[PDB]
Amino acid sequence: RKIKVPENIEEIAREVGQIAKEMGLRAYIVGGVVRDILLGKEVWDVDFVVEGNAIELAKELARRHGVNVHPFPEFGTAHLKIGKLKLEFATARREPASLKEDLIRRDFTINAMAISVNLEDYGTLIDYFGGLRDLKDKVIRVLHPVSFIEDPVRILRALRFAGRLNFKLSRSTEKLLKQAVNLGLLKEAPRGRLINEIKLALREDRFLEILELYRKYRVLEEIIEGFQWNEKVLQKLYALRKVVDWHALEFSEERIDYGWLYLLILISNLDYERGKHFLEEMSAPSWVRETYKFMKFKLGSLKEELKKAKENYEVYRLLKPLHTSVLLLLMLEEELKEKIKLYLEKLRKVKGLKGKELGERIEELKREIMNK
Repeated sequence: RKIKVPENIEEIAREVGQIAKEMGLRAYIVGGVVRDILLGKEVWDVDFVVEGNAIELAKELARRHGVNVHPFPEFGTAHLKIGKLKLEFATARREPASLKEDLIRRDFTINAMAISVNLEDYGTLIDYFGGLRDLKDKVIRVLHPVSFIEDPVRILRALRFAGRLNFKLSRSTEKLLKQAVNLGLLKEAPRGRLINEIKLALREDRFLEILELYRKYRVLEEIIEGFQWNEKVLQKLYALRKVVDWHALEFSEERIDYGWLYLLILISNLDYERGKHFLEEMSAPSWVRETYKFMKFKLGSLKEELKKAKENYEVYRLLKPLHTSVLLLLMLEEELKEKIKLYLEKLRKVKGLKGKELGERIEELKREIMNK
């Protein structure tokens, strides 16, 4: 089968094939980028695999376009940018290696396809492992049965792609995933790589769906010491999605990385020290780490103070110093939700004295307006 290369990639794809021929090599667009092209997505980050010296191919392309190139000899890879296109060139490897050997070592069939950019078969979809069929059938399938033993981080990755795409695990892939979890393989996997994969998941639009898969396959219990699911936490996550969707819609210029809020709710029953340590392990942003500390130490008192607040100005005074994240967390409390909405939609928009005495009188005049 053949596809047309997307118009924004076509000129470079053609040129890469031409240069490859000049060098006696072959080149291919590979992997997640091919998946995303098949899913009809606009792609600006293009990954190539070269059967041969990828760095020398990249350096020649870069020379012709007058751009900087970043070589990595120990990995046989190079990176460069041409206009809006970010390009990676990698030498085929079996970890000389064939394209097929380079593809069969990847995680799932839908991520293991290639597009030839070579002169004689330009645009050919190279699909050795049933990737197009698994797209059709909406299936996440490993390339070989020992895949999760070989790299248990793929357990988490499988669930990220399943949740992102609303795909199911293949029947055997599901058995393999459950068996790897049960055997303890996830618990023993390289910590840093597991953490990196959770960081990727929390960026996903469908993070909540991914978390439901995490729950189904009992993965977080293997990773976060002392973590347990319960119905309260689960229901809070669904309540949070409604709040986040509302905030993103109504205040588009004030969006934050909402995925971290789900994480904060997830770990909200951990002891503070372990939660703090986990967020540091995750390299969480300052606002996330501060919101977590606030959640544990101060939010209880604040919820009560906000409840007791009778006039709008008091609500305003209590909410004014808070990061957006704490406001959205407060909206999970049904009795507080409308006070937060009022602050966000109305109260915060209210607009020879010197120094603070000037500020005091301004705050007095504000108080009169807000309470009306």
